[PDB]
Amino acid sequence: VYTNVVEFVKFLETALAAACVNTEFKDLRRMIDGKIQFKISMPT
Amino acid sequence: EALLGVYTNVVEFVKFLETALAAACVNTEFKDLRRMIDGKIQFKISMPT
Repeated sequence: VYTNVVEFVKFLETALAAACVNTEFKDLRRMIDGKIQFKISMPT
Repeated sequence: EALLGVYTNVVEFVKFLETALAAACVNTEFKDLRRMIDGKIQFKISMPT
């Protein structure tokens, strides 16, 4: 009997992950929203 | 829901004296400049033949 096994992949061991900050969040089904409030001051 | 951060710009000031523009100028601190009316510089040019 001759079988194949497909090559498995990891997300964090690909060079795609320079474009993402990666924080594992344990219970995301308990979240409604999230927000980031920027406050840009401006010189004149 | 959640706050994930408060991210704020910081204005780093740029002094005129530490620009490289100021090599094109001569900078003197002058205390009372409202008192002055007029400045004046005199040149004397001799021309030999």
